[PDB]
This record gives sequence, structure tokens and C-alpha cells, in this order.
Amino acid sequence: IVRPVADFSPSLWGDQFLSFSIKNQVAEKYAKEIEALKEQTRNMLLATGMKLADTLNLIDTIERLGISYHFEKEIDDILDQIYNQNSNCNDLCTSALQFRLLRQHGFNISPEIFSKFQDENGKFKESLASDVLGLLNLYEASHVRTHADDILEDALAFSTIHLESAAPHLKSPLREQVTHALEQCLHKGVPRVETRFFISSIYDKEQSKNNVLLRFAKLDFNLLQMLHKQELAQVSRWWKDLDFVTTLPYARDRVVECYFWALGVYFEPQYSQARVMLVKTISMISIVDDTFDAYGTVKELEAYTDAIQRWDINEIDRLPDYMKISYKAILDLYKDYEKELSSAGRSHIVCHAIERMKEVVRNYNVESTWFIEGYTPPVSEYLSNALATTTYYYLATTSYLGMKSATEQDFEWLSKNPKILEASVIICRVIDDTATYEVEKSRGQIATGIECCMRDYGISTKEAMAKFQNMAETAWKDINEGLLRPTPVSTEFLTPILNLARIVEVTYIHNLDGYTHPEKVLKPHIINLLVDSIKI
Ligand SMILES: C/C(=C\COP(=O)(O)OP(=O)(O)O)CC/C=C(\C)CNc1ccccc1
Ligand SMILES: [Mg+2]
Ligand SMILES: [Mg+2]
Ligand SMILES: [Mg+2]
Repeated sequence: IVRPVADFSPSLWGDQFLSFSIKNQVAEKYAKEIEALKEQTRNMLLATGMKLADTLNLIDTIERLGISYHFEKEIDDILDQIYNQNSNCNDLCTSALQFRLLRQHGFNISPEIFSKFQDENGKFKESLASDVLGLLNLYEASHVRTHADDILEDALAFSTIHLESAAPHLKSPLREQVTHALEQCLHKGVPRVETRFFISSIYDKEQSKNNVLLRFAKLDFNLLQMLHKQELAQVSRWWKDLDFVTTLPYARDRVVECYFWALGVYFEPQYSQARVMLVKTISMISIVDDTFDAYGTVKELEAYTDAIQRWDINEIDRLPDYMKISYKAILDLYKDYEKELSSAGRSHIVCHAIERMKEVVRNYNVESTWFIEGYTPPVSEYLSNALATTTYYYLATTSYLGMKSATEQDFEWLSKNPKILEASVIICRVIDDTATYEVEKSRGQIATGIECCMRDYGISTKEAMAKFQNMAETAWKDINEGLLRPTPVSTEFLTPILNLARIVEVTYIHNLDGYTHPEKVLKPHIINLLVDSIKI
């Protein structure tokens, strides 16, 4: 039994994360200052009689600075008051920001707030083309559209063309802020990634910056980063004591990138156990994926799939030796979770993630059977199988395991494949197929996603990759709609699903598999979030 040659890049990190010792001296210093700075900032938020535009800029600034999670209450109370007052008497900049902030927090503010900036056509008044700050906020706001916001259909295109035209002559740091927005809007970016950029490249270089907020943000980011580094060290050690690097060499060695993925789902300290649990799962399912996708014979993947279904160590003897390595590690991982959760009595909930992994595995095997047989399913049939293979139903479910507040009713909701969950699953699928179309139209895979879309609709690779990006746009509208109150579960359990969609957009920016090829895209992110501190 001779197998496809290993062709993956090795982890570019070595063991540079393997051992991080926190400096308690530094950490307690940072924390002590932050407490003072926090209250200073709380009082800024609670100041009486501010103008609407000042309030929205304050909240915007704090959120971009990455310190808003300290003021969920305060910030919500303020937006709720703003929402319930209906202020239709502002300019484009304030209006667009008001719109974006309220929408991001689930307040279904009407898009009619924009009617005053449009002609009798729904086309934005061209006279606004010289109002860069207005354009900039209209641009950002244009990305939180739901299906009901067709009024904003022109906003992205209008804002874009005029931001592009103005950028070269703007002063700094506004120029850099615009250029970066044009490349990566705020709403669909990874929060820590955007925050690092905002703090260092923009806010720190503003003539007008608030020094208390700047300092607060720098200290908080560097403090959490110490936590993240501990987390990664612990996970790196865990991955090293697994040694899949040598025993399962056919697979991608990307546990750092997996941690990046878990960090994107949530960064707050309260989600530390959840990150550690999540990243282990991400890492492990990545191995399973590579075993189906680049090593195991169909006969071998059958025994593997059945053994996953039966879920019981008595099945290892039925498996090839290298498959016993991954299989016992999988079963072990879940007994780990059961125990890690044992003290808070939340052990039972593990079977939700287990069942979702079984489901992923089932569809890995189908996918495999299609490739062997050379089957090109109709797009409907292809999606009904290829949605789960994103692993995203599964990761979403996993992400709840470590959240102390996650009740059974939450998992119950997530199991019914709610529309918000399905939308980010769709985004993952259509982006993965677009990026890795020419990756694996070379590796002999006649069963690619795009290849179904072409044979089915009688359309070219052009129209195929479009009609896919099409579904991505629809899905973002559904995500945005899914955040609106009344929410089906508490917002805390929606943000991970939204964050999962964000990470896919960011990793595959410019249409490249940034996970398999972390070099160009992911490595700079990883350096700025987990290697370099923000110099103070
Ligand atoms: C990275 C991987 C699948 C993508 O690689 P590939 O394009 O070869 O998959 P495919 O066979 O088309 O499903 C899943 C393992 C890593 C995880 C959980 C998070 N990252 C992720 C990235 C893209 C798709 C799904 C998930
Ligand atoms: Mg696969
Ligand atoms: Mg794969
Ligand atoms: Mg693919």
C-alpha cells in the first residue's frame, strides 16, 4: 500500500511558543494601572450631556481599541437609549456610525436614516463625494446590511470609489485608516487583528488621541497577550506530547494557526478554558481531515468512519496502526473534556460535540467515496454533504463547551442548525472552494465544489466562483440579521458563530489557503498577536 507524497509546509514556528513564563511582576503592575484607567474610562462613558456624535465616537473608539468588553453594560445602556430616541437630524458620518453601532449590537435601527443622503432613486447624493469621514463611516456601515436593507445597495460601491479617489492626498493617519478599511472592513475582520492595527498604526498616531484610552488599550492588549501566550505554551506542550509531527507526518502541522483560530472566536480572559478546549479539537479534526484527504485508502477510511460512529476503544484493533494513533487520541481528548468539566457538573454536554464530530467524519467518508468513484454530484447534493465537512457545525458546538454559562437549551438551539450557524458554515464552504479550486484541480480531484457548480449550471469557472461569492453575500446578510433582537439565544452564544465567519474571510483574503500556507497571511497576524508586544 503506497501512498501520496507528503507535500505540506512544516510549522514555521518550531518550539518558540513551547515555554512561556509569565512575569508576575510585570503583570501585576499592568493590572494595577488598568484598574485605575478602567474607571477613568467608565466615567468618560457615563459623562452627562454629551453630543450624539461625541458619544458614538467615544464608543466606536473604545470598541476599536479592544477594551469595550470591559463596558458591555454601559455601552449597551447608551446605545439602547440612542435607539429608543430616533434621532434623524445628523450628517452622513454620524448617521452611518449610529447605524453601524446599533446594528452590531442587535438594535434593528431603520435604514431609512439614509434616505436624506439619497436622490429619488436610492442612489447616494454625489455631492457627498468630498466628505471623507462620512464616506469612511458609510463604507463600514455598508457591511452590516441584512436582506431588508436594500436601501444601502449603492453604499459600498459609492463609498469605495470615492475613498479610493481621495486616499492618496489624505493626511496621516487618516490615509492609512482608509487604505486599510478598503482592504479589510471592520465588521468582517478578526477583532484582535483589527485592534492591534488600530492601537498601533492609527490611534497611537492621531493628533487628537485621548491619552488615557491609548494607554489603557496598550496595557490591556499586552496583558491579555500574556494570557494568550500561556495558553499557547500549554497547548504547544500538549501537541508535542502527541508528536503527530513524526508519527503522522502526512498531516499538516498547524497547532499555532489553530490557536490563532480559537483566539479569533474569543479573546477575553473569561473564555480561557474554552479557547484551550476549542483549539485542541480544531487541531485534532485537522488531522482527521488530512487522513481522508491525503493518505488513507478507501478501505482504510471505512474502518475509520465506522469506528468513529461506534465510539469505543475496542475498535482500535480493526484499524491500521497509524489510525490507532489518531483514534485513541480522539477518544482520549473527549474523556479529558468530560473530566475538565467534571467539577462544574457540565460533563454531559460533551456528547453534543461528539455527535457533531461523528457527523463530520461521516461526510469525510462520503466525500472520499465520490472522489474514488469520480462522482460529480449536483450542487444541491454536493452542499448537503460538503457543509458539514467545513467542520463548522462542529467547531461552533465545541466553542460552547468551555463557556461556563452555556445551558442545554443553548446546545438544543445549536443542534437545530439555526440560520445564523448555517450562514457562517456556508461562508466557510464557498470561500474554501474558491481558494482551493486550482489547488486541487491539479491534485486530481474531479469532485471539487466549483467543479459541481460548472457541470450543473452549464457555467464557466468565472460564473461558478461568482455564484459562490454570491451565496457568501447572502450568508452575511443572514448573519447580520441573526444578531438582531430578540435573539434566539443570548448574544454571548452568537458572537462565536459570527467570529467563525470572520476568521474564514481573514485567512482566505485575496483568495489563498492561509491555513495551509500561513506564510503570506497568517504569520504576520500571529506575530502581531502572540509574538510582538505593543511598544509603549
Ligand atoms: C483546514 C481544514 C479544512 C480546509 O482544508 P481543505 O481545503 O483541504 O478542506 P476540504 O477537504 O475542502 O474540506 C479543517 C481543519 C481546521 C479547522 C477545523 C479550522 N480552519 C478551517 C479552514 C477552512 C475550512 C475549514 C476549517
Ligand atoms: Mg477533506
Ligand atoms: Mg483538506
Ligand atoms: Mg476545498
